Amino acid sequence: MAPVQKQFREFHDRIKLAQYDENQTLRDERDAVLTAVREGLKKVFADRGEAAPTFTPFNQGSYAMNTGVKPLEGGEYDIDVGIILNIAKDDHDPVEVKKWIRDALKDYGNGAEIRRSCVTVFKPGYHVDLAVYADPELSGGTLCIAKGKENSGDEHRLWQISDPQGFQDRIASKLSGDDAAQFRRCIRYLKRWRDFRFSSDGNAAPLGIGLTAAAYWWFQVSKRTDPVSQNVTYDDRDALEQFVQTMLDNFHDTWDSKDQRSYPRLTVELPVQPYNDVFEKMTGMQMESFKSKLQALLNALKTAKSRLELHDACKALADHFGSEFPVPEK
Ligand SMILES: Nc1ccn([C@@H]2O[C@H](COP(=O)(O)OP(=O)(O)OP(=O)(O)O)[C@@H](O)[C@H]2O)c(=O)n1
Ligand SMILES: Nc1ccn([C@@H]2O[C@H](COP(=O)(O)OP(=O)(O)OP(=O)(O)O)[C@@H](O)[C@H]2O)c(=O)n1
Ligand SMILES: [Mg+2]
Ligand SMILES: [Mg+2]
Repeated sequence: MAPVQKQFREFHDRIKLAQYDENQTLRDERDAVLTAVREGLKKVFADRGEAAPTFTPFNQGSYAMNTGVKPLEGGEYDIDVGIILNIAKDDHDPVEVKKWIRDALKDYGNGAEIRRSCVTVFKPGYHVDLAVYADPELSGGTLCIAKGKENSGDEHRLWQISDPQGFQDRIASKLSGDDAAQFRRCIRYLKRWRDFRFSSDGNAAPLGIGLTAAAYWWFQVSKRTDPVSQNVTYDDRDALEQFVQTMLDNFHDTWDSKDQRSYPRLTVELPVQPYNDVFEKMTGMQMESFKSKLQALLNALKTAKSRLELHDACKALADHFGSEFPVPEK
């Protein structure tokens, strides 16, 4: 392996988090929550003199897709799980259904919170986000997620067509073998970049989902095959330079009539239902700051290439990737 490739592979080793299938801890913490949901629904529904609805859980998010990273000191693990309740969506309000889940987890961990798109339960060092779905068998074949907050109007409480497994398939299937490894490594690099240079639980923070979907559209492998030996070498720095430049190229200056100015906006559609712009909640100013840091990271990746000293090349990247990017002495 070439010098800088070695440093990127070490970085990847430091930031990577084992996926559900390879991580006893995540499964046990996930299962602790799923049990406290089953236990809690018995109490809730018996209280109401009915039988508890049942549910099928399924792994979701980066922990299901092998694109998870370790948080920086003071951050939390983000344990994503779907639950398919044995109900017909047309018999029930979506927020009422998320209320069941909230009520069931009342006393567990550090309390539960109905978010727009999940119920989140808190533990020291991690949160589980429960995406709550109706039975497609009882709901007309489509899998629909419970959207809405308690404090949200009729228009904003809906059952929306969802395809998390379709998304997981799309991320798993785009490439194979060492090509798909480089894709996953590069998604992780940008998640640590997000964590280092952006604010946690700030919309300003370009979501993992968005960088994942950007990679789906625009990631390109960077490798070389030796003409004579057929030996293959990967260039994660070059893969990241092409990918970041492509993202930057896809921003469009978008007039805002309210502010009487333009903001650069990057649109990234989910490639499965509901095909929404995953970055649609980011403001114009948050989009402006996103583009500027994306550009400074591009400028770093190019500078890294032309440095004579491994030390200076690695320092330029660590300015963007944080203190776990290895910097050898000069
Ligand atoms: N706007 C969104 C947000 C989330 N999801 C779905 O919910 C999952 C969990 O979302 P999130 O935890 O935000 O993303 P991850 O892909 O897990 O990324 P990260 O590692 O940064 O948490 C996504 O993978 C996706 O299947 C979605 O469809 N649309
Ligand atoms: N289709 C989706 C959308 C979101 N999520 C979960 O919810 C989170 C993203 O929520 P988001 O829609 O970005 O929240 P807001 O609309 O900002 O909601 P609120 O104002 O309640 O915070 C992710 O971590 C993921 O676990 C999901 O599982 N599936
Ligand atoms: Mg996640
Ligand atoms: Mg989450």
